Amino acid sequence: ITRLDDHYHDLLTVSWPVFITLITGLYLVTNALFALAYLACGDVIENARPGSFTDAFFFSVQTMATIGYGKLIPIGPLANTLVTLEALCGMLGLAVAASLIYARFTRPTAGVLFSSRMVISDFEGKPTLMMRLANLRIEQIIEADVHLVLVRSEISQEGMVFRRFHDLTLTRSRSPIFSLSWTVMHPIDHHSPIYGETDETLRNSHSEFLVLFTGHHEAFAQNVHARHAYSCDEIIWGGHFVDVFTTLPDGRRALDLGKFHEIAQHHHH
Amino acid sequence: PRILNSDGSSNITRLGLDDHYHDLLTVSWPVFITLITGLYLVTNALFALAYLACGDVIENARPGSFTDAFFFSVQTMATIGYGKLIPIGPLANTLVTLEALCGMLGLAVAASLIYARFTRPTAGVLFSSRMVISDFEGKPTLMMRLANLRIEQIIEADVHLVLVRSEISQEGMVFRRFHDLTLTRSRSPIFSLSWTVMHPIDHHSPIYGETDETLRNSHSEFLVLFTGHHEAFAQNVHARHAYSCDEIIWGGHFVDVFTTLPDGRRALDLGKFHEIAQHHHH
Amino acid sequence: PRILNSDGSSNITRLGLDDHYHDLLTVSWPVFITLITGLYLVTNALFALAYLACGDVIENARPGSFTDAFFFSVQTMATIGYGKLIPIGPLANTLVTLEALCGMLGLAVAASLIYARFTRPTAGVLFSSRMVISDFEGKPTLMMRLANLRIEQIIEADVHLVLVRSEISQEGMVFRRFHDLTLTRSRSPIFSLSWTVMHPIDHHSPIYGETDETLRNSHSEFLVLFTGHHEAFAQNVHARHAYSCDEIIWGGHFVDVFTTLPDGRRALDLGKFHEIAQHHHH
Amino acid sequence: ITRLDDHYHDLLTVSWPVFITLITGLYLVTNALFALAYLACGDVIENARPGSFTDAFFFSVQTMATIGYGKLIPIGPLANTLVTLEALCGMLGLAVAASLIYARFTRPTAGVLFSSRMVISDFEGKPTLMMRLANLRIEQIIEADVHLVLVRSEISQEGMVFRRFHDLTLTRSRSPIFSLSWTVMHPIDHHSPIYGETDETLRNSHSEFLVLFTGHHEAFAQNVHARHAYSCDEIIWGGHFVDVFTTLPDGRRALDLGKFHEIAQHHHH
Ligand SMILES: [Ca+2]
Ligand SMILES: [Cl-]
Ligand SMILES: [Cl-]
Ligand SMILES: [Cl-]
Ligand SMILES: [Cl-]
Ligand SMILES: [Cl-]
Ligand SMILES: [Cl-]
Ligand SMILES: [K+]
Ligand SMILES: [K+]
Repeated sequence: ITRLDDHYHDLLTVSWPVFITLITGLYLVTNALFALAYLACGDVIENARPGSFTDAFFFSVQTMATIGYGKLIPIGPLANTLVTLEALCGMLGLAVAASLIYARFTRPTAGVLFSSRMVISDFEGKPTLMMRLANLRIEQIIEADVHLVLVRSEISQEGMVFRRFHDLTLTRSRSPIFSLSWTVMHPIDHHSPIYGETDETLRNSHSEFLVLFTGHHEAFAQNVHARHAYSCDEIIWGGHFVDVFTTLPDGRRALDLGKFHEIAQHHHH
Repeated sequence: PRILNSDGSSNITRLGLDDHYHDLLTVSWPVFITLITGLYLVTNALFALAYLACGDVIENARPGSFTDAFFFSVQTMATIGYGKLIPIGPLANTLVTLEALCGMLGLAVAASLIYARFTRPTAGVLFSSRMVISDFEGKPTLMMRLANLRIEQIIEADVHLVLVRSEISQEGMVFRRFHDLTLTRSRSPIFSLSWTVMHPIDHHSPIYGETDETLRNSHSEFLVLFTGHHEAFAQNVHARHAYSCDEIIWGGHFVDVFTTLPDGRRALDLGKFHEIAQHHHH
Repeated sequence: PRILNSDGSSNITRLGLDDHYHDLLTVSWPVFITLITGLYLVTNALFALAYLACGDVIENARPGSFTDAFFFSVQTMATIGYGKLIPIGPLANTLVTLEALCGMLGLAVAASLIYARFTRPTAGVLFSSRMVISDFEGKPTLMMRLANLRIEQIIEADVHLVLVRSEISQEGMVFRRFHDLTLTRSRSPIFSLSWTVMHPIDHHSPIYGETDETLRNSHSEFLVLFTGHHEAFAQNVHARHAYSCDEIIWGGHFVDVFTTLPDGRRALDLGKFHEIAQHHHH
Repeated sequence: ITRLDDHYHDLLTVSWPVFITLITGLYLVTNALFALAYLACGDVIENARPGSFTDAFFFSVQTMATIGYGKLIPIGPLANTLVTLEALCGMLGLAVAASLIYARFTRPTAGVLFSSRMVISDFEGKPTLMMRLANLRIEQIIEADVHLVLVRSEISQEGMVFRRFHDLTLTRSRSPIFSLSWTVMHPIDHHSPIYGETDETLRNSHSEFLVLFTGHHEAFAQNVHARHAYSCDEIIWGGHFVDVFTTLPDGRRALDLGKFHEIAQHHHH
């Protein structure tokens, strides 16, 4: 929604193919511009068909890349001035292009799967709100933290209606090494802000649930971040996640992420 | 009279080559580029002269010409090496060698600076020009607000609100001490619009019982640090601001920050962002 | 039988272009270089061929020669541009253009990978091959030790020791649960030699009352994460290790790790580092 | 002391002048080597005095830097092979040199002054162990943490004598913005491990005190780290630091770091 262009860094987020196309285009265009500049000055390039855009272009190219074959060369003090300018550009351009590439290499995704739903069901004798996460890569994430946050609408003494945030208590919230799957659980005890709440009351308060995940990925040697929001619709009351850890034919332990979004539910005549 | 300036920096006076580094880091792009270009012309000027102190060691060059020895240099340092101009003396060939190293060094350094500048984005966080004290949940509460000036979100954001005032110890020493103020909420999971940060003034507050007058006499200021992970830049940002006593409106309340556009949509009117309601007495 | 391998990685089987990236990051220097060289020869091979599909668009080149069109390419892509060999067709001149872009891209990428590899040093931390349980301050205490393998120090170091075992819930579900074990000390300000990490088995311990036998039956493993700031590299490092029940010596004690050299000096004998004393009964 | 070479990264720590000298030397030597290689093959460089080291060197130089004037050129398939090799080296060499420079730029010092001494003296009615720190740069350090840690020798029930670490409680240990001077204080209360200790007892236990400092420097946009150790000798019992904050002629507030290591002490006939 509205608040009251060069700084467009789509450059960092777009796909590689697209990124290479933009770099490539910006590189053709900049040579197009220099070629024109040279033509503006006349025939200041030796050995170039007069007035020819082609030869002026490839001349630019060999100047900017610094290939400098030496068949085409500049003659004006005008040409040598542009050459000097074009040399700086090729240098800054490389320097920038490498900047953008190195960066793009270091804003990696978390590779983290969130279950499509939450459940509320008994664990250790209390109703418990749960969801789960999976590491989609072989590399491990170390010092993983997760937060499960309720956002709902509440009323102050002064009568003002506002969105309140509650960081829900988790049986475990820091995993020091996260490699496979992690079931995140919030025991709904007397202290829980959802204690006594039902699907209907959660609807009324416009309740939502955010999960936020952080950790240091060994795959990138840099911290990663992932989050997901759940609406009330997406809580299965009485659901239990299906085990994703299973034993193989041999007796090898296996993780089967195909079961990951599956939830068992009791059905009554 | 101000110990911290609004932007959080110190107002005190400090008694007690490497400057142009942290300098290429902080100036604007136009200036950064200009300086770089400058350092590049100058460097070439120098070598050109170094070739002219050698006499005529550039074949195909007009003798004593700066122009020609300067375009030689450029062509050498950039490594374009067309071939018309070319070194003759072992003297010229040694300069070429050195000049080649400088351009290679020059590139690396310039690439460093460019990348570094790319990795220090501003937080783009707005601070309300004032704080207010007024009731929240039946308690007087010190508040200030923050807004995100970009469309991308800052996540895992937190804020610290700190009192700084002068106090007198039992030993009769006067000194400034920091108090971290407990907030009703000091974290924002997704900071995308506006955020009213709040310090209930309860029994535990260091400003419990305090008035405009008593804050003034202790030289009380309020310092705020904000930090978070900017998704726009995939990196951490931080922002700071400070307020003096003057900038607390006792009794005021921040105004609804939203507007209605002709079609019926809702927009954040950051024009209202610093607006404060007060009761006016008959 | 092992859920975690010694090096802390998972032993489970997983069901459910971009590989050669995280790959140039992890291989050894020799191999990294070889691959890079390879990708560089190959790339040049390709362009050379692309020039030969054009016929003879390289002046001064022996017709149909790969050798010559290959050294053309090299000279173009590296931007050496001597001038003997040179493009003739607009076809040749377009390839040159493209080839120039690749070398520039190729450099940037190769510089990225090199820098990235420079910024992922190993922690150089050694883990003792076993844990022991024995008395510290009159309490049975689970211990393991760590050593720094480099002369530079790791500062602001901390360690986490975690139990993983199988448990049965009230609802009769079996599941593996992590317990973070409280340590007598989980931080080391300057980690420079050796460090015995310790978990007193007190009333609060999840292994209070546990025996070799009961740990075995719950499939108990112990997982350790270490982290710190390596001064050698001015960056953060981390290290992990895991132990099974087998690797607890009940009753053992780590042995003094130091030695005496002929002159009388003292040296850390990392040869003793994994040694464990036990009482042997008559 | 002893434990039981290429990986020598002095490259990162040495002074710039020294660093540039090593880069420069490594660059001369590598060209020296290529020049020899070319000579090994005979006269495979056109336009080079036969057997001449000079011409073979500058040829190498123009190849490795990729200046390629084109007077000197290769002729063998041998020369063109070395050229191909030398091109790769210049590329890797630049790539490495830029790596080392960028890194060196990002391992900045904290610029933090530690007082040369500690004091123990009354603050708010308790004896208090103190020392102080100063930011030596105009830029601020944000989220500064300090730790004050006692290391002394102690005896276990089992009789074993070992170094114990105590992280001392500070009146303030996190400063959210650190710009000038910070007096770090540990109240010696009933809970302090130095409660009841004297200079003599601290000597006996071989007590030392570490200060460790961390924060994010705005000057570098990267975290910095500094530490200092104090022996017993360096505690002035009864000392009070001299105020470094002062008023100027005008009434401007000033910080005078010249007073920074000064401690007031009472003297008795
Ligand atoms: Ca070149
Ligand atoms: Cl709130
Ligand atoms: Cl902005
Ligand atoms: Cl909070
Ligand atoms: Cl190592
Ligand atoms: Cl600890
Ligand atoms: Cl200990
Ligand atoms: K040439
Ligand atoms: K050239």
